[PDB]
Amino acid sequence: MTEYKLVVVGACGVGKSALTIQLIQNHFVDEYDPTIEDSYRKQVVIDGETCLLDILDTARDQYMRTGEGFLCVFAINNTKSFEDIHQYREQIKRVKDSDDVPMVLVGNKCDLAARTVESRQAQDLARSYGIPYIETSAKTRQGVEDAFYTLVREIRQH
Ligand SMILES: *CCC(=O)N1CCN(c2nc(=O)n(-c3c(C)ccnc3C(C)C)c3nc(-c4c(O)cccc4F)c(F)cc23)[C@@H](C)C1
Ligand SMILES: Nc1nc2c(ncn2[C@@H]2O[C@H](COP(=O)(O)OP(=O)(O)O)[C@@H](O)[C@H]2O)c(=O)[nH]1
Ligand SMILES: [Mg+2]
Repeated sequence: MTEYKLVVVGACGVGKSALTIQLIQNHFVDEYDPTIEDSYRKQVVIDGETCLLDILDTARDQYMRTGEGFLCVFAINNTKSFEDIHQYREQIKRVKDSDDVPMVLVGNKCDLAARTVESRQAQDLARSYGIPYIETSAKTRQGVEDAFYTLVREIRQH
């Protein structure tokens, strides 16, 4: 049984914790301590293979060095968090000395109306990085499994 080391990064308040908690426990957390950084484990079957996911919810050096894939999370109603994504990717590139790192761009809070980041904008950013873009709602669970499992499938191409 395989293990995949995943790291969830992005600006404050985008839903890093809510996404991770939704994935693990199938529950939307209305407020989760913004200072709690911890790693969580989750047994999954992905394309017929039993895997143990090891997920760091950032809020650390060891996981950046050995982490195999990163979720770059912004919120679709938080333009600053989207603009911040560049800086998070630059930090990952430095720690990995590579711009060929498994990553998925995640636009969270898709259940909220009147988005300020268009899907097109995010698709264009992900295209420039050569990575997938996936929209999620930690509230409704839409796309949550897709985001984490796609990151696994990106790691497997590596
Ligand atoms: C609401 C609280 C919250 O969720 N936070 C998330 C973690 N975090 C954070 N802040 C931050 O300034 N950097 C960072 C550093 C330390 C240096 C340069 N740039 C940045 C940002 C602007 C990209 C964070 N950097 C990382 C990170 C490192 O250090 C290495 C590789 C990959 C990374 F994502 C990180 F995980 C969190 C950073 C604050 C906002 C609190
Ligand atoms: N409506 C909605 N709210 C969300 C979603 N994800 C997170 N939130 C809310 O956004 C706030 C910040 O979420 P949190 O997980 O703590 O963000 P973090 O700082 O990146 O860990 C919380 O009040 C969450 O309830 C979502 O998909 N939809
Ligand atoms: Mg958090």
